[PDB]
Amino acid sequence: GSHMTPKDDEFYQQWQLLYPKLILREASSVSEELHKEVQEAFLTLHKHGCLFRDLVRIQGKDLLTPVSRILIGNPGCTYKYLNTRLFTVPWPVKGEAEIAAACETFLKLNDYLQIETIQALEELAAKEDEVDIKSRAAYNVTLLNFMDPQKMPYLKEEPYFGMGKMAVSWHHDENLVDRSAVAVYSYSCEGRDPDIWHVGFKISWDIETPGLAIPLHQGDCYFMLDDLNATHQHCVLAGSQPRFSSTHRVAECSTGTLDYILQRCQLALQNVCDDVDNDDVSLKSFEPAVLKQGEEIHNEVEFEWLRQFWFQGNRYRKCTDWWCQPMAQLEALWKKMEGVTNAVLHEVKREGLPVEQRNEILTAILASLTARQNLRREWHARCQSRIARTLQKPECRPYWEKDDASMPLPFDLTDIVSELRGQL
Ligand SMILES: Cc1n[nH]c(C)c1-c1cc(Cl)c(Nc2ccccc2C(=O)NO)c(Cl)c1
Ligand SMILES: O=C(O)CNC(=O)C(=O)O
Repeated sequence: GSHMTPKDDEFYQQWQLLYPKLILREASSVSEELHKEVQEAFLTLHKHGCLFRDLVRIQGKDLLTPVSRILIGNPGCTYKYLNTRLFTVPWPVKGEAEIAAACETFLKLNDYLQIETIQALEELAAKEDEVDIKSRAAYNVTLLNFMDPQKMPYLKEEPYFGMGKMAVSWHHDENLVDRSAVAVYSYSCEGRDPDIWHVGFKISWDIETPGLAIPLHQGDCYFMLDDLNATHQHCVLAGSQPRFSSTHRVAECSTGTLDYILQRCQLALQNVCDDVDNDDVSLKSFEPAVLKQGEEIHNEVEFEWLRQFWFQGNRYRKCTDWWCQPMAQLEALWKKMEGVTNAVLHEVKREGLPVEQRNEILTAILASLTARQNLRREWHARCQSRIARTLQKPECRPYWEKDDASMPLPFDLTDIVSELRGQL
């Protein structure tokens, strides 16, 4: 197993024949105006401490990420990677001061890279509607990254091609719009040179075709066009210096915007008599499908939104308070839904209800309350791991003790979920 750099004579033809949807636009092709601003914006965001390592999860194991990142993008948009939902620090489009300046820079960078990507995708088609090109370049977020490699005690070796040290292992960028492009601005402060940063590429499934290691110098950009991200894997090979990147994506956010999740809560609350907001929650229907939907939405807001947000110790507050009202509002909507689950439970215990209507209700809601119990343990335990204790550390929220009648239901549902089974 081997790899090719610009030192190898075969590099230039292997690029053209086995990695042609990869494009490089070097520092020289980007205006000096933009370089200074974009690099000052990285240094700005680093100074204020806006970039954090994430307490991610992979195959059961709780792991801290080598690199430090922040997500910037459209207001209300999220990007999920490695079971962790990141929330946009918003950039200004259609309606704390140094930080708003940096976000606007990365919007300016976003606009530039978009025109470069559309252009590059035109040229790819000429070789091989025009709305498809537009939507596959319509970047809604950028994930900024940072790693000082001298503050890692030992870096993993690249295992298939001898590319040396890896900052990020071989992967695909998850959760992107199908065939969408990715644009990356890179900024560093025998085989491949160990002191220089490279992006590595290989074909999926394949360690026989030699991989490419693309040297990245101060302000070089690369572009993964079309189905590249799916057919190929990439890695980041570490240099000796620290290095930033801004990686612009079209995040598949069909169930990942503030608007989308508010609307889902609005949908669950259609089954609640809504004259007044108090603890007397009563429901319009107990038709199985309506109750199932309500309980599924309760989980969605709790686990995809509330617990994902508060697991990040309010690292967002530091740079922006955009998500503060939204998340208070989502919690209150979730709290009402606790009221709903309580009201459904009340109804199944009613002397008066035919067992036949009771059993049809349980089959509607049990998978949802099952899944609420398991994920509550997973999230609670994940907030309590020895690694998490070491610290703005991860808050388990919402959480409440049994001796607390502000909440209609208990956090531990084992009593409750177990009782509903023995019947059915
Ligand atoms: C998936 C996906 N979608 N979008 C993105 C940004 C990713 C993504 C992000 C990261 Cl940060 C990592 N890396 C690691 C993560 C945890 C621990 C170690 C490493 C590492 O690789 N050290 O060896 C990989 Cl592999 C993928
Ligand atoms: O070059 C980069 O830093 C971008 N690549 C990645 O997979 C990443 O976002 O970590």
